[PDB]
Amino acid sequence: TKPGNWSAVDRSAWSVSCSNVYADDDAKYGAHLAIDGEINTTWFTWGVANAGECWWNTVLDRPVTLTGFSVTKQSAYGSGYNLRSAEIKVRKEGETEWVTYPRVLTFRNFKGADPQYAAIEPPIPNVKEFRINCLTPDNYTGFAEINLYEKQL
Ligand SMILES: [Ca+2]
Repeated sequence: TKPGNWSAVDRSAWSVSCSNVYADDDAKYGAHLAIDGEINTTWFTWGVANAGECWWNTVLDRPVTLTGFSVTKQSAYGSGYNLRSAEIKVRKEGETEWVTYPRVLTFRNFKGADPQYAAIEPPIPNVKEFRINCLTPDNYTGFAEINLYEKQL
């Protein structure tokens, strides 16, 4: 379900963080587990209703012209905690102010390990930092793999 010309951005030099780590167990549910390439490890946290906020953030080492992103199920608990809706903010390189993407992104029921793709239109040039504020579910949520995409040559 991935647009043909999207290229996943290499994540190994990303610096990632999140609002909270479920059970304060960083090794088991920490932010970095969302970008390790493995469906069976996941970021997982309290939703906005409990903890007041719910988000995952990455500082990119190489800024990109962002064409979209993708998320999978979380694999910590039942599918009723998979991400349902989110809002995105980015910060462009050299800027101290953040820009909000003005559309709520909504996801359907995930199928196995398959990601769902959310387009960023038009692509946003020079994204240095990316945050996803998870709106629902508001009790608990997370995701096992997130990727950001840029246009291939
Ligand atoms: Ca993972």
